[PDB]
Amino acid sequence: PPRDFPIQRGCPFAAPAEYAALRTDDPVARVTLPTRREAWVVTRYDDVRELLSDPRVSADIRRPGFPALGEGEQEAGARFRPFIRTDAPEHTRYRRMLLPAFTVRRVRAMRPAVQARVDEILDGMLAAGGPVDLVSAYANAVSTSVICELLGIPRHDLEFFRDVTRISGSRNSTAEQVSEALGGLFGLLGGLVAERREEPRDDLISKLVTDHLVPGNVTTEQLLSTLGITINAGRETTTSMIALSTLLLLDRPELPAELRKDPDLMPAAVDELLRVLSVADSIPLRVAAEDIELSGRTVPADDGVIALLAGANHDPEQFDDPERVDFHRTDNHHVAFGYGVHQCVGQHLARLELEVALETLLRRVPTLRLAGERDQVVVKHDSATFGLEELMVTWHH
Ligand code: HEM
Repeated sequence: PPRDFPIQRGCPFAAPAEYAALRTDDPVARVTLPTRREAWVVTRYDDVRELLSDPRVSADIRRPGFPALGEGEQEAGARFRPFIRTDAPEHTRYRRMLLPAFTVRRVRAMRPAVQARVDEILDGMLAAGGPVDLVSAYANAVSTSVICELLGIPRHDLEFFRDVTRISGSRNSTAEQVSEALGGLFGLLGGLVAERREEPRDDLISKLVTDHLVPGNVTTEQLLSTLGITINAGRETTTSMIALSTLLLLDRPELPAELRKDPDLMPAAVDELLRVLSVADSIPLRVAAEDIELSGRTVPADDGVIALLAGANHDPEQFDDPERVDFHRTDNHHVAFGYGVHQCVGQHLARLELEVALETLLRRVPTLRLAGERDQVVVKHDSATFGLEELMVTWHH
């Protein structure tokens, strides 16, 4: 019988053991999604790049072969799906709209603003003390806070409002109250959107409002939709990397020891931590417009395929000793942010966010240790991007 795709990984810090077999044996294996439908899954680095790189592959959720892992997920085509699940002139229309907002030069500038926000998060968290959940306390704190800097949301006036709404917005509580929260988040944005319309600053909203909304390229509804979309793409995952990356540093003290000895590696370490952890893994799902050949096998057309970044980012044909977190890796051409047209737009921020968030903690909370018992750590079992759900830490007062 075709194997059920989603595999619970035993080791948090690495790809599921099944993958190695998949690379060597089944490069293009057939699996059964939780919806009991079938799809193909690619585990090889070189194949993942050709597969995502190929223009014979589409990200349309409308295709009935789409590999949705959710029951009504595929029924997004009948409805209006987000732009990240489209291809053609549609996909490029929004993605290419917000690229100038995310360039390296733009991100290099927020380096001081991003630092200050992170330090503030540390002060309060440091002042209060007590064992606290890093995932809630820090990882998310930075994530949410950094998006405000990019988005243009006022910090003090808001942030608190905003921090909570996102949390409520996604979760398993108050089925009726979600409407209330999304209304808050959306109401907040609308005001900013409208406000920037008059006398706008250097934010994504400003860039979008005065570059596309004002000349009529996007309807106000449209601008709002994407703004919300990028928040989802950049929140759950970024916080997941900080919390998960942080456990690895705690589990192996040999590693942060290196960072302290050489603080220059930090940017390099952020990249290695991305490939070794490979939090996204199953995120990019695509369908074959016409048959595509990879390795020995070929996937028929109109069939759903999933590119496993975790399988790719651990492939030894690319990474010598891929299971060793070597901060000195000679060749880190990882795909943690995907490959191709749909490659992450926030990679630069995620990196600056990750570097600033991780460094500042090692420096500011050196004493930091894990308050909860190890082996008691809880890894999300219901997520798109693998991550921890609770982490408890303390430090010397
Ligand atoms: C934890 C660090 C991150 C990782 C590992 C990551 C990973 C990815 C991956 C694998 C994709 C492609 C999914 C697909 O095939 O459709 C993607 C897309 C995207 N990411 Fe991220 N991401 C991260 C952080 C962020 C941040 C901080 C932002 C900004 C809020 C962001 C914004 C986006 C957007 C807008 C897309 C859609 C690109 C498109 O298809 O046009 N990401 N990301």
